Amino acid sequence: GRIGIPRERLTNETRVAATPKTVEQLLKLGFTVAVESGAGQLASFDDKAFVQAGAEIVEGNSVWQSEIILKVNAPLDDEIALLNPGTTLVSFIWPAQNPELMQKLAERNVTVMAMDSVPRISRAQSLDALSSMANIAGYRAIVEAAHEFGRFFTGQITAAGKVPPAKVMVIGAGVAGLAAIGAANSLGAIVRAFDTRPEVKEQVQSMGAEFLELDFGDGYAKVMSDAFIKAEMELFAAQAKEVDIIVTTALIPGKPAPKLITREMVDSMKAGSVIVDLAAQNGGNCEYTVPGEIFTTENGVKVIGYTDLPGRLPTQSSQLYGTNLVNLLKLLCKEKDGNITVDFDDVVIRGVTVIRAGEITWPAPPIQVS
Amino acid sequence: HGRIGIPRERLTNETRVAATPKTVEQLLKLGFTVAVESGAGQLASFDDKAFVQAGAEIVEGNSVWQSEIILKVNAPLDDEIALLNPGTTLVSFIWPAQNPELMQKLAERNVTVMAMDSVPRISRAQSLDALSSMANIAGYRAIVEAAHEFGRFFTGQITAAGKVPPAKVMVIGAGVAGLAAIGAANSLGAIVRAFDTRPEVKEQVQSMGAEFLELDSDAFIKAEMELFAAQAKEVDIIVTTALIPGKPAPKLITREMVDSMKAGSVIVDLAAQNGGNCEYTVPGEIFTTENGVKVIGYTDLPGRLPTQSSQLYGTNLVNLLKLLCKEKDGNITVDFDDVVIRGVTVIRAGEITWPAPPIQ
Ligand SMILES: NC(=O)c1ccc[n+]([C@@H]2O[C@H](COP(=O)([O-])OP(=O)(O)OC[C@H]3O[C@@H](n4cnc5c(N)ncnc54)[C@H](O)[C@@H]3O)[C@@H](O)[C@H]2O)c1
Repeated sequence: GRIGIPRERLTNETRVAATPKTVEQLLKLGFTVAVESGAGQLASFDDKAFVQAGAEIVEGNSVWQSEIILKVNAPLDDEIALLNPGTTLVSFIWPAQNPELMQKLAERNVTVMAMDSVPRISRAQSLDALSSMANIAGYRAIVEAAHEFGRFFTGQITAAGKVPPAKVMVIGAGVAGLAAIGAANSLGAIVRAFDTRPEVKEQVQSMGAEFLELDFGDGYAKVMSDAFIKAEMELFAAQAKEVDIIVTTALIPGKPAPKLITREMVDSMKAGSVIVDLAAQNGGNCEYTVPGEIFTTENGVKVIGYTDLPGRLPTQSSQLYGTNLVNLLKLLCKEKDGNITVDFDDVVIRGVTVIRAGEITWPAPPIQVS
Repeated sequence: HGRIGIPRERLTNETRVAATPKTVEQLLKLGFTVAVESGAGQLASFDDKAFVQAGAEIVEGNSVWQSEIILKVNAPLDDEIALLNPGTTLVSFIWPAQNPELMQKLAERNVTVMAMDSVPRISRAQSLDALSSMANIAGYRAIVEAAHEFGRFFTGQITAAGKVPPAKVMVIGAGVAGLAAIGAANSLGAIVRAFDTRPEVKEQVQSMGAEFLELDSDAFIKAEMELFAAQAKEVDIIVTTALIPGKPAPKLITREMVDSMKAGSVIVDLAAQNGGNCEYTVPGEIFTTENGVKVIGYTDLPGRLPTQSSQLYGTNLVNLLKLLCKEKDGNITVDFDDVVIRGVTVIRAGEITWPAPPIQ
């Protein structure tokens, strides 16, 4: 039962699928581990920290000669040839958005587990890589906003005068948004949050933020109605005028991101304001967003549209993601003997297994339990 | 007469301005008018528009120099000194001890110069003390830079994928900048430790929830180095601020201490402009050690928080002018019986009045 951890080859990727701490965990599961030399370097894990944990260091493509491969990103074209039949690959895959990739992997006679396809159910939280990464992205967004902001986040009284706190608006109070709210509140900002779902109001309020209400037959139809989208954009246009920081997190995989902050709203903001657009990978929630870059408007607003926020917390992201993969493996390897049993009676194994022994098993059916 | 000019700064990479729209409002309340050179506030995020809304006039050329008072951040350059008209009062950083030539050229202009670096450090002068204002910004920004460069959470957190511990931060020197760094680090949720040679700061440090570290001349030096060497193995972030007793910065953190730290640690060295407290520091840069520690040696931390630095510095200048202008009629009066004014006045109508007589 050999687990191989390759170096991530997607350009600019700093994360690794295992850390020294998760390797000790994979050994308790009955596996051995080979890590490719240099794989943890950008996440601050050198070869000898892996050796200290109990892994073997290997060079070249020797790492691909293992029963299981743990990666962050999907194998590139030139890495797919290196998968041997009967190998089990665990990575992000995003099957719905990549039929070309799913074809290439199936002709390799491998089993594939997509970390993006973990069922969003309670018992799967400890394996939920999308949530791990979003929590990191939301914290990091505020670090990125503080770095570009030219004023204090924190209110204080100095001998040279009383400094007000920064005002922060967070749009979307899913996982990334809540993490941004938490970080901004920790820095002493006045934080406001909008989310279309009213159920999240007590979460937001407990983390110290104001839940923004709109002016203004089922819920779905209301949030899609012209009236709601008008009230929502007016809310944002008005907040834009008085806040210093906006974090946007409205992202659904595979769909272009809704433009909730227009050129005109950003144009009305105080100079030196910052917008961190966490939907930049799908085009961004802000019309000024240039994915991969910081764009500064003519009125002096910095629109941050980096799409690799977890990769800018690479040590943390590798540790949490790696822990997600460990927790998946605990499920796969119940008796702790280095043997993967891919059991489709377990709903989470079923949800994540998108290829099995050459046969595409994605998509999983709706979960329905007796 | 009663006109204050706010020039655009000329020093390479200077992002600050000596007034904001807010301080402009206050300067008009003291009976002055205000001319701001176009673009002066741009890098600090103060548009010409905001100055005009505050009641300033925007001027183009050396027009700004045709004012009775000039407020700047940095000392005037040669080609600037020649535009100063006799009887003008210049207020800026000057650093007379390091710049005897500049002092002479300003004197020949028959001007009055108040050096914001020469504010006496007595309590009633704190509202004018530009050095504290900037040290406070630098301590905050140091932590902002550390969090930006650091690859782990500062903030302790319980997640579904594990309980993450908080970063451990050691601050060396708990003066104005170290205290600001302590505060910023606390705000981010870190475990903070601090050392100062002055035991009187102990109670301030402890009241911020930080650990004041204790020891175990030259016996003092080595026990201090020994504490730092032990802490360097346990902590993730070091912010180091020990600077200007009247001297190059003491090397408190050696190459061997940095080589000992966990990979991905950050050192922010705020004493970099005097050669730094850290042996790996490269002034004006980040240097990454072979073992993965980022040693931040920026010497312009205040310029990296330009809006805040301009606002506090500019308020410092308003507070100096409230001293010099008690009647609020746009009129400077220099009173040498007031030791704060005696200290800050380095030239008075063409005569060099620095150094001021000794004080306590
Ligand atoms: N009157 C007031 O209320 C007031 C307020 C602020 C500052 N000040 C004055 O201005 C002066 C300088 O300001 P500052 O307090 O920021 O100090 P500073 O910038 O000159 O130095 C930073 C701190 O590091 C310390 N230090 C020196 N060598 C050290 C070593 N080897 N290890 C650890 N720490 C070391 C100092 O004790 C100092 O506290 C002080 O002397 C103070 O009296 C006065």
